[PDB]
Amino acid sequence: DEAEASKFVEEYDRTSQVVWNEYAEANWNYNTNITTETSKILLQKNMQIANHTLKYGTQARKFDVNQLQNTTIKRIIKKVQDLERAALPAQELEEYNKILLDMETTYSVATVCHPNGSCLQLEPDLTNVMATSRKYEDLLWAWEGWRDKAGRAILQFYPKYVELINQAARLNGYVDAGDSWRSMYETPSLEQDLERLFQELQPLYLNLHAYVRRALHRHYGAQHINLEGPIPAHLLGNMWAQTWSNIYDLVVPFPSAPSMDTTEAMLKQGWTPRRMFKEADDFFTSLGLLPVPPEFWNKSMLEKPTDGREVVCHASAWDFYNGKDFRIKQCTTVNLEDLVVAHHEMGHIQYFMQYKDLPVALREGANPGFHEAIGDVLALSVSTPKHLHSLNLLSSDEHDINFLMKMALDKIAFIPFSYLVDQWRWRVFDGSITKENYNQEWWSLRLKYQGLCPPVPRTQGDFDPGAKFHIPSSVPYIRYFVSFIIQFQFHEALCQAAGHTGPLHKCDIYQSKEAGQRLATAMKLGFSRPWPEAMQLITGQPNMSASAMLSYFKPLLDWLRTENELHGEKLGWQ
Ligand SMILES: *[C@@H]1O[C@H](CO)[C@@H](O[C@@H]2O[C@H](CO)[C@@H](O[C@@H]3O[C@H](CO)[C@@H](O)[C@H](O)[C@@H]3O)[C@H](O)[C@H]2NC(C)=O)[C@H](O)[C@H]1NC(C)=O
Ligand SMILES: *[C@@H]1O[C@H](CO)[C@@H](O)[C@H](O)[C@H]1NC(C)=O
Ligand SMILES: C=C(C[SeH])C(=O)N1CCC[C@H]1C(=O)O
Ligand SMILES: [Cl-]
Ligand SMILES: [Cl-]
Ligand SMILES: [Zn+2]
Repeated sequence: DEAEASKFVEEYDRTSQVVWNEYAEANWNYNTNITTETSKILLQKNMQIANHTLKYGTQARKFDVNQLQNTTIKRIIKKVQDLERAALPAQELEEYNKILLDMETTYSVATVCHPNGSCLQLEPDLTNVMATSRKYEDLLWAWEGWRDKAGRAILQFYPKYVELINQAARLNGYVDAGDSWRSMYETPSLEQDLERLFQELQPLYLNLHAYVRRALHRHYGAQHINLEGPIPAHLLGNMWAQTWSNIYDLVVPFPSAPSMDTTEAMLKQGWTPRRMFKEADDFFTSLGLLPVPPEFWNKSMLEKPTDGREVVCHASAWDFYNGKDFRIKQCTTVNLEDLVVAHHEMGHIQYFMQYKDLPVALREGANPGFHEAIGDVLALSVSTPKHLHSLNLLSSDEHDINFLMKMALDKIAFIPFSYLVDQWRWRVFDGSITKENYNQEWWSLRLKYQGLCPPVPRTQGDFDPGAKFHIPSSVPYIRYFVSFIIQFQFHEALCQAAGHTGPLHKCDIYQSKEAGQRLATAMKLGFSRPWPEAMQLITGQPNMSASAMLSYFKPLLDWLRTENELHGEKLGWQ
């Protein structure tokens, strides 16, 4: 009966703690030291963790969730009925694990070598190149090189990963893996919800896109930039053209109101990775949110190790399910871009900390977008000129439009990219897209949503999606599209809670205890209630809505329209 359901839930949570704890360490030992031994150990703890998942998932399914009074118990047991990969037969489960690990190693150890010299790693050698070069051919070298090395080598692994994860999903009662992922939002209208949100941010993006294309035309020359066509994917200052802030100089609305070189200022002033995470820590405490435990500074990996040992460089935050041990792993570089990433990751840690008293089953984000948005909200305030000037990294209507542009190159530009990744991935999981149409359909979406074309035509053998961490790493990506919309909603709520008046882009919530209180009450819920309840606690209303973001950039939209009009731009790509 009911009494048996809660004994079960209590038994699940305590054994899950221990086992999830042993898994995370082994996972961490591999991530921060990629070698054969750590892999072998990670592969072994995988069987263990699966042995545990099966035992408890099998039991959970013997419960009729319908007969259960307590909703909290209802929801845990229902979640425990999802075995994930552990639904797989033992041989396929061991193959599946091997595939993932092989895909992750492949991605993380890949290099792009000059004919007779330097071999370059994605972080930060290729990343730096993408950000800083303005020579069409060097950009192309790195763009194509990364795709030829990480992309192509992921291709051999992907169709079978796809086969196995779909089988896992069908074995857990889903139609395919994407359906399973989407299910994490508990929102049957998810797809239409996101599509409507995407349509709302269009005038803003089409206008950004056209303005940026006009500037690229001006720097790279008419022969390379068609003013009525897609932008070559390699000129946006970022390996994936996902954020465009690194070409700010080429696009600056008013060079007449020049801005400081932040990276100069950071390096010159003895900024360090440690100091960047310490300032993020300080920002969270200014709000009366939790500080990171001493142990965090002992255990984290906040910069690229010097050992000559391979690591997964891509930033991640780690909950050890201890209530005590929390870590970040980042190959942090000293620039403004990674300052923002350090806040993003610190929002993860803060979320682990707020909900650490919940049962581990419910130790997760209200939805995955919420988990991604926390740190970004604070970073919206960090990124203000008034906050940046106080960090000694910066020094007036002109400056205001420059700021919004800077922010727009980061935030608006990512909207179609974050929409596209899982539009392609869902259509792969459900069979619309086969290993023969992988790359072509990836670029039909790059064109449709982002207005990009590949600068080099793609050939059979290319698997460009394999060149983005999340594909080989099998981490869903819609979470980030949801993150970008909602964080603006959170920022607007927190700003009004903090008493601030007038144009929303001028808000800085540093030290606002009222804002900290809203986020905290929301984060403590973990995954115990459906997300609209947290949405409500923060914003006073239950929906996702693009309105705050439209409102944040409204002055920029006006300026972009005027400006694209007078140059006679033709928005979009025919
Ligand atoms: C269904 O079962 C759950 C889980 O056993 C019940 O939720 C739990 O309810 C207790 C008592 O309301 C909560 O404790 C409270 O929270 C804090 C910290 O523990 C404390 O300071 C308060 O004074 C109070 O004791 C507990 O947090 C809560 N647990 C969870 C995971 O939500 C729930 O009440 C049951 N529902 C019904 C309708 O009986
Ligand atoms: C890398 O792995 C080896 C052997 O598996 C281990 O002894 C060593 O501690 C690891 N290196 C670092 C820096 O942790
Ligand atoms: C910060 C992370 C690691 Se959780 C990340 O991967 N981000 C942050 C936003 C989307 C994105 C990306 O790399 O593309
Ligand atoms: Cl690409
Ligand atoms: Cl997600
Ligand atoms: Zn994140």
